[PDB]
Amino acid sequence: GLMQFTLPVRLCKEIELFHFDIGPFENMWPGIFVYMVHRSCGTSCFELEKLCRFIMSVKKNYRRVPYHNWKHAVTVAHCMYAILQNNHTLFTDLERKGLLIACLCHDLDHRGFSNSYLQKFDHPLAALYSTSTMEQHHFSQTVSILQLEGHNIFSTLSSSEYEQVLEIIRKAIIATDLALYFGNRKQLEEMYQTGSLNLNNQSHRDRVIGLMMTACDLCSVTKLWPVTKLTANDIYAEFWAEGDEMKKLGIQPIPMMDRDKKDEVPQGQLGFYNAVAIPCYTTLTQILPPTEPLLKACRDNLSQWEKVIRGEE
Ligand SMILES: Cc1nc2ccccc2nc1CC[C@H]1CCN(c2ccccn2)C1
Ligand SMILES: [Mg+2]
Ligand SMILES: [Zn+2]
Repeated sequence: GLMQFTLPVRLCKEIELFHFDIGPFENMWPGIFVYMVHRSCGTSCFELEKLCRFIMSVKKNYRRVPYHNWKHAVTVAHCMYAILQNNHTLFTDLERKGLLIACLCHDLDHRGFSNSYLQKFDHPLAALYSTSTMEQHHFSQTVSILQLEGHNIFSTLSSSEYEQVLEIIRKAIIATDLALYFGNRKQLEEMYQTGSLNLNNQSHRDRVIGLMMTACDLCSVTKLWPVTKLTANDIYAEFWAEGDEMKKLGIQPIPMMDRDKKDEVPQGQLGFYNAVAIPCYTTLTQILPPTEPLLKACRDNLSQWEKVIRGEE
């Protein structure tokens, strides 16, 4: 009850900033998350014992893959924390609860393979869930963990509030399927620019949370350049393993997954900054002005990839 989490001074200051890196000390990441729930949501939001047990079961159900791992979960939850803390009054009590949990759970039990590889492999998950295959599985794994004995962090919510929170989490997790991002952002762009965007309209709120979820998920592109560059190595370590698995099914992978085409990474990152990242943070900044530092940091990293192409690194 009277038991705050406190971080060392550098972390207590830097954790408030969008570009914070949670560091390489895995044993501190639960503490960093509880810290973020307590300041974001309240010390009263969750029973500490239940929250701690939930967090450690979530950790156990992330695998030792190079990128879609526990560190990614916590990283994506911190970007959400920074967005919530910079937009105090725009979000409901239930959204503040749901969204940090959604972020921590959003890639539960990821294997390091795309939806497209599961479909080509004919994985059982591709028969159970025909679109957003991994994302329906992540939501399914989240409900499983919520139902383990002593793991119900939502136990004090009413039946209908509990249903609303699980519905915020489900949509937030589905929204991380980048195939859905393009259309979501076009609609948000048209709504904002024809002045029809209405944050009292639930279906609008849903779109805006989806875009937040894309922004938090891609937040590697919003770090200081040395973090961006070293995270890129983990991202490609996954993609190139999938490429290898595609070649074992007798399928030429796309170039982003082909290790024979490493030379094309700089230009491939550029396309991605221009086609996905910059548009994402631009629309997010229009809807939520205090998220502008995410857009500024992405533009800084775009210019760093331009420098790599020009042989100045
Ligand atoms: C899909 C993706 N998600 C990210 C999320 C966070 C940070 C960086 C990310 N980079 C990518 C890869 C973009 C792709 C677009 C094509 N591209 C290529 C193409 C050829 C060779 C290498 N990369 C890379
Ligand atoms: Mg995912
Ligand atoms: Zn993710």
